[PDB]
Amino acid sequence: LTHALYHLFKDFPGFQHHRNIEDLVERVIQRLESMAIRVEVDDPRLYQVALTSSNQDEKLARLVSELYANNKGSYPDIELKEGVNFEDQIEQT
Amino acid sequence: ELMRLSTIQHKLLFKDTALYKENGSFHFNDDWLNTPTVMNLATGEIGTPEGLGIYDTAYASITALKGGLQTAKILATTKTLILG
Amino acid sequence: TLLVHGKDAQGIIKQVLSEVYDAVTSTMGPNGQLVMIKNGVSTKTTKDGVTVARSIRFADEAHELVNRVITEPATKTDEECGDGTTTTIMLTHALYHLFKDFPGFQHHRNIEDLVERVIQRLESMAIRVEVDDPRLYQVALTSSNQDEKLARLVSELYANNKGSYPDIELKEGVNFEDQIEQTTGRTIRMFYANPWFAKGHQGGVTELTGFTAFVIDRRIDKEDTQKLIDGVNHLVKTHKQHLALPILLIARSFEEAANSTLMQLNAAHPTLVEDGRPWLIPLSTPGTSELQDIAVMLNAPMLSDVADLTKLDTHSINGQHGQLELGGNRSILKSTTPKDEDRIEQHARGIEELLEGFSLSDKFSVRARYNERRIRTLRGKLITISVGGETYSEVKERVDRYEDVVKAIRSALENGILPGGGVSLVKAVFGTIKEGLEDKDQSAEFAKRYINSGIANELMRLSTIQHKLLFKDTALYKENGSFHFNDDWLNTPTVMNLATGEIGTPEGLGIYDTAYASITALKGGLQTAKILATTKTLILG
Amino acid sequence: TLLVHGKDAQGIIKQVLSEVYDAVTSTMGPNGQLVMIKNGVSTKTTKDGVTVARSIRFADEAHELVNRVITEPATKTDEECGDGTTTTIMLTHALYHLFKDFPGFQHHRNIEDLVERVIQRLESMAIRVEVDDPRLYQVALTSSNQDEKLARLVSELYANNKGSYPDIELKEGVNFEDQIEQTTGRTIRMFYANPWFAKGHQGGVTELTGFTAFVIDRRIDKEDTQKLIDGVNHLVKTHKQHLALPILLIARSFEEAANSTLMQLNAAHPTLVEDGRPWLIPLSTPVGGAIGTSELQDIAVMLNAPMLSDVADLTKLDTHSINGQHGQLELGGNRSILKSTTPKDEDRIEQHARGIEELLEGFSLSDKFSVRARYNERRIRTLRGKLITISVGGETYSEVKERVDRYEDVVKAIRSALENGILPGGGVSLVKAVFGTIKEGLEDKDQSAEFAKRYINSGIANELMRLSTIQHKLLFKDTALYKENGSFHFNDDWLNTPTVMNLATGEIGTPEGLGIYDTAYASITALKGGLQTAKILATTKTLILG
Amino acid sequence: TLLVHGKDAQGIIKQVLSEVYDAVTSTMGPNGQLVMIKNGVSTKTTKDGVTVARSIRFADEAHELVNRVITEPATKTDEECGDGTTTTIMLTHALYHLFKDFPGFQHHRNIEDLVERVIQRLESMAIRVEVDDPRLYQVALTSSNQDEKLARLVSELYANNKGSYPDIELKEGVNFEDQIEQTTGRTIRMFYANPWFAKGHQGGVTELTGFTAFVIDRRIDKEDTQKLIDGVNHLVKTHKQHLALPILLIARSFEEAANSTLMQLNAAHPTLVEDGRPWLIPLSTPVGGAIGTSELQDIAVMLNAPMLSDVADLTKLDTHSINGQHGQLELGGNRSILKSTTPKDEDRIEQHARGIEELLEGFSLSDKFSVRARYNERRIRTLRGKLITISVGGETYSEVKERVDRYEDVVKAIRSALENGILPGGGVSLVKAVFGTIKEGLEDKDQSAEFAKRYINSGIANELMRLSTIQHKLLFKDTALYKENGSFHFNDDWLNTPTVMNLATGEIGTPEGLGIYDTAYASITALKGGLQTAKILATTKTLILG
Repeated sequence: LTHALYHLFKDFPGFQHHRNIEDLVERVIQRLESMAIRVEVDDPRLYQVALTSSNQDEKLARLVSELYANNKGSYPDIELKEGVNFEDQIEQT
Repeated sequence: ELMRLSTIQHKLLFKDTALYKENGSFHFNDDWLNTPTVMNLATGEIGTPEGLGIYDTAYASITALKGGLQTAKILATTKTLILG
Repeated sequence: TLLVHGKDAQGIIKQVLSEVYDAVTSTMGPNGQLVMIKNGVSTKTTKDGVTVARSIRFADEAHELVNRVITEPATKTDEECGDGTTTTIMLTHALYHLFKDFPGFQHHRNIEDLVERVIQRLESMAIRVEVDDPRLYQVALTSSNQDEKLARLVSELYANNKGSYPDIELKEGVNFEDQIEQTTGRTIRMFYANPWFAKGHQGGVTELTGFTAFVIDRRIDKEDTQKLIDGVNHLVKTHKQHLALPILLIARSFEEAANSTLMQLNAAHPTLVEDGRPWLIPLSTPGTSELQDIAVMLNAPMLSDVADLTKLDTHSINGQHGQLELGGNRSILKSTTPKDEDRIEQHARGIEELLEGFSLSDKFSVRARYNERRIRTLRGKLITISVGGETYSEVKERVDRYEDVVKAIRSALENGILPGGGVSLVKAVFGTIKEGLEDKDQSAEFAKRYINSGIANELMRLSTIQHKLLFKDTALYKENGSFHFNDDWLNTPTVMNLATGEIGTPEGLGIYDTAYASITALKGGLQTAKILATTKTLILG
Repeated sequence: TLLVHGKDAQGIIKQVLSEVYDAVTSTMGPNGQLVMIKNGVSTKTTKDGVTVARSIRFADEAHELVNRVITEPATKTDEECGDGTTTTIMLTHALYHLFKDFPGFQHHRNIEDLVERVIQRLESMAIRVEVDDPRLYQVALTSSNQDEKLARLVSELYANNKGSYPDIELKEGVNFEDQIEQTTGRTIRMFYANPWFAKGHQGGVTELTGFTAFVIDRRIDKEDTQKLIDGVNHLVKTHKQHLALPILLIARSFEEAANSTLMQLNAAHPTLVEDGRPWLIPLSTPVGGAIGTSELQDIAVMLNAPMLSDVADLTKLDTHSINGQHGQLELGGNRSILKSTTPKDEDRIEQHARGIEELLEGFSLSDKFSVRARYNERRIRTLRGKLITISVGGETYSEVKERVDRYEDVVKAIRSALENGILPGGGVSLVKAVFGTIKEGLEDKDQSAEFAKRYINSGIANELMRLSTIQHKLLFKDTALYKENGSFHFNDDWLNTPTVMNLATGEIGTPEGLGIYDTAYASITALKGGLQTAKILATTKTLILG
Repeated sequence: TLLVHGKDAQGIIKQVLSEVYDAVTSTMGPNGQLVMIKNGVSTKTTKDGVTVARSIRFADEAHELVNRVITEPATKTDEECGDGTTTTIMLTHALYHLFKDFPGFQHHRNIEDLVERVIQRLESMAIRVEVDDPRLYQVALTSSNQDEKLARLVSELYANNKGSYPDIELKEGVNFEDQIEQTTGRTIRMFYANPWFAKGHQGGVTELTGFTAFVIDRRIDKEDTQKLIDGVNHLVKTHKQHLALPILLIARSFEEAANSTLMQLNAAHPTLVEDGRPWLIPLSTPVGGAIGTSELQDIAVMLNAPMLSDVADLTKLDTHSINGQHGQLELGGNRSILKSTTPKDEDRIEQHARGIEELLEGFSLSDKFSVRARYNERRIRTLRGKLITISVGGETYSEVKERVDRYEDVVKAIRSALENGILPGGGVSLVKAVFGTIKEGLEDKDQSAEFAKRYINSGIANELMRLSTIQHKLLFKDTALYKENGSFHFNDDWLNTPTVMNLATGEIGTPEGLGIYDTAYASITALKGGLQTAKILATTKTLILG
């Protein structure tokens, strides 16, 4: 965006144009801040983000999403350790 | 000119694919704002980001525009470099 | 020799087009700079767009090869109209950047199509000015470099002669004041084949009060020498009773082999010689239908072959008793009887009826304009102005300034008038965008091709270029960084008279351009831009 | 001078071929670029493959030496057909890389034999179009650079004259509109043996209104000098009463020994000379062979001349054999032109034309596509052909002469279309030929054992399939065929129903459906000539500059 | 420093890959050239692919930057297996040219999937050789550079010990002849957690004649520090009577937080210290996963140690659970070695070994070739393996150490032959795998539609066939296979009965007939690693030197 907006300033030179650019871009920023979806803990959209980030893992995206969803009221801090078994083991405290 | 700049990211992501296939370059309209068009690179399908599942973090995209604006303005308005 | 291919050829093209642009554009406006051209051991200092363009040279063969494509089509080929050379180079540069900005064959077929629709609007927007209309003075004032005396005189010459279009010639006079010579006579394109056939046998001005003309079509050489001997002796022997001397043999071209034969044929019959005057004169013309006009004026029959002179009769042969003035440069008719003027006017109406039944696009073509040139020859008066001044150099410069005024006013009445100051192109672009977008039938297609692409918006920015160069560094571009057009400005445009120093409408102030010049600039600018954009290879061998 | 041997010669050859390839191929396609050629103190800007190829020069002698081998055979020698120069240079480049990839004399003899079988498939695949068939319009439209007016007019001229094949000449007109002049006149392949026998004694265009022709078969040299003296003086003395001057001695060839004898024979009888015109004219015809014998028989029938085997047969003649015509003939250094033909003569010509037609009616279907049938059709067309002179017009001088050239391209295209044939355009006919030849050899179980070892297992067959694609690629890259993936690939199904793109309209379909065609002779000769030049370049190891 | 972007980056990568290819490939074949390497003030002259690869250097930083990506993955990281470095560079160069020839992300995702299916065929094709099978001699003969004496001796050592897999060490001898020392002793995968716990407190080789081992499963860190203090002090106080020092705490991993605690616990009881030897030693094993759990069970059975899940289980113990051995053990930083095993202990080990064997007896034929069965076999071999020390001799000093290396190559080859597998050598197995995969996909009528579109019609399938030939070409060029024509070409029949040449003898036959074999693990890993490095090089566009 730096590269993009740098060309916009060189394309409309002079101080009078600059104050117009800066004001319009500022109003765009106020739209993105309004368009933003502040997602809640219970909301099932987290699964879609989890499914994308885990390289299409059906098992992992379900478990981590449930860990957040079940604890409705407290934001869980997660630590990871190299286990021993084939299966995973969870220790909630 | 500002409308042309917003396209830059969508261009770099989905150039050399089946969105820019019918003509020389893909162009947005009034209808595409209600139901956007992308491409899932893993699967190979065309749809809406809401449908397919492509999302970004809001704070990252917002701060990119704010920080991009300030650094752009400085570079545009600099006329002197002191190396001493 | 070397062969240039790829990014390098497109690199050369861009550089040459840039340098030509800068040199030619700086000439325009109130801060119009001056160009200093070397010729031999002298110095010519001017601000004439054409003269600058004609004289730009480059050292490199590659650079010069390109230079002959951007200047020379509007420089060497453009001999009939000098004006609109600055404008063509200007639009070429503009439209070149438009083609580079939207690459690929699919965009190009869209650009070429929209620009073609803009051309159709300008051809419609043209105001067909009348002879009596006072607007001609405003056009005369602008073209004469703000001359109050000259613009008044030339405007009056056309205004006073309401009904006939005056042909104006210029000669270098002797006095300080100007002298006008008005004559009610027609000018013909025929002239002597050889100086021997004139009065005094040395290319003089032969005046006649009777003749019998014959118009041949073919170019005459050594092959037609026998056909002339058979032809001439047939009329002199058989049809001498109904024959007024001299016999005028009008044709396309007379070669020296044929001219020498016709000299001896004059000597063959010495009885018909009156006061030195030869009774047979060959006459050449520099376009088949121009000889048809020549035939109608002098009651002459049209003949395809030279051998057709034998098979003739009293019905075909018609000897006139008017008044003609033959010349080495041109021939001049004077005395035309009411019987002859009926034949000329009827023939003129026949050409006019052909122009009435053509399309609007073909009215601005070479076909229609040549047919109008036919009419004006068939119905025109001759005026000879002898231009004067204080020195020798001041006279010949004033001669050129008169010639620019004549060329401007002729083309003003002929072709049309459009609002000057880079306004007619802005109105045409903004008009065509709005028309296509507002028309709900094709609005779906129009938006996809031009509007959503950004072609429509980029084309609006181009039309502004001329208005910018004319009125930058002035009180229009004072309020903000740059002046921007709106919806309201199309109805009532805004310019500045540089002579006075006032703001108003081109209609109010009086700034106009010739329509044919501005239209040809856009047509020729589009073609040359497209070629330059699409060239990838230069061959120097 | 210098002598280049080894890896450097092959180094230069590769570079020059590369540069010429790039310049000439960039001309092709919808994104067809433009070449800006310098000539004197002017600039010619064009996209014509032949004009680009003719004008490429190099500074180094070694580079220029090679340049005359790749361009000049399809440039300087190719005078009859202008089209198929971009095709030849393209195929040369492709096949050169095929010879380099499979080196050694054993592979080379296998490449040459497979390409030879592809050539045999193209000649089989050729569609012989008829005069009435509307496909000619599509050929006319493509060759005219998408002209709606010109393609309609020229296609009508051939279609309206159903029975006679029109010969079209072009002249620079005067008006804005075009003007057509139709004349019932024939073109003959006879021409002057020596310039002396013409009007003005310097190879001029002699016009005649009466003659007495005699057709000899033999090639005439120093051995027949005595037979001519006995022959000519027999007719001039005995049979002068029933003889219209001049006497035309039509033959195969007149050598300079015989021509000098007949010059003196004209001087022997000065009484029969009228206005400079020699009363005896020898006339040669470029034919050769016993196929070529029957063209003189056509010449004999047109002018009511007797067919004579020997020169000594001129002595034994009579009023029944000798027939002096009183029509109109125009002799020329390039060709002779007949004009005035009486109704009595046209009965003899049409009867002789029917005799050739009846021979074609009683042959097999396979032999109708042969050289024998097509030559016999060329005989008919000469015997029933009309002269048309079109005077092309326009707005300026330059627009006229450019339109003249655009007319000439359309005439050349339609002539060769009816003459030779039609193939599906868009680089499709070569793909169908290769993919056909490989499938035929592999499927044929008799020679499948040998065919697999030579072509299939080697990878020659597979590499040859990739080369046929080259033309189709250059035309339809950067368009909606190459959109779904990185590159378009042909399959088994596409051979039955091919896929192209009409660049004017913007639609996808079959060449048969849309209407894109090429002349068969151009595409066939390009493959033949491209193969030969490729072989030479690949096999050159030495350059001598002295 | 400089930044390289665009066509220059791909320009450098192409050049460095070319030079490394030329330098390493020239080593292979009967006309196998020799490389002369400078080291200090001496000269090493060799035809060893790995040693050539490790030693190639460049002057420019950009060049050396690229050079570390092509060599170093199969050079510095590959410490366990030296063989298959020439092969990996070879395939990298081949597969790089494939990725350049079919550019674009859609083609690339297809190439990667096809090569993946070739890999699956090679893993299926592998012949699992048995100990008694005479084929091992052919493998030994090829790996020893045609040594008749050595290949006989090493093959006999494995063949005579039918039941136990011998571990072989090598030492520089004194005599001209070799001397063999056979010992009934086991090698264990346990080693020191910290160097402090060894003899001399600096990671020495501690020899013992009595111990009491305890096997823990968990990975030990700062969390288990309290559990160790409670555990160790419980046994030292309560169960001291039936305890032979030292106490060995075998586990998965000991972190530095736990090691420092156990150092202080040794200092807590100074009465139990004998001649410097610490009475408590933590011992780690590199396993991981639930497959890896059962290796500690083998460790437990060998030393009569109880299996413990938690560290806190050390408290709840008794005379029935605690068992102190009085054998002989040799602890080490690399590995531990058992020696003295009483007849009572060998009964327990053999009974446990039979339990693993019985599990393998009751599985399907397909699962016998899996990772599960082969790991369970690796368990048995550790539980029943004997130590052999060969002292290699010769005429000089240099001839001995060279013969030591030649022995080590033969041992590595025979170990991996029995372990992983055997494939037909001479670049035959790759050609069989590719031609197999294409034929299987094309012949299978279900997916034939998709398979033809992606691979066959594209020309990927055919281009991949040409690559597999590369190894066979380098080996048997300039010989009587490539004699009849310019180049040898494979067919359908040659897949059933392949054709090579024995370079020692000079005869033509099948690899099965003549006796040319390769280790399966080396050939598979070369294809896997060659594909990954090839992809990276083809898709790199930028070099940062700062």
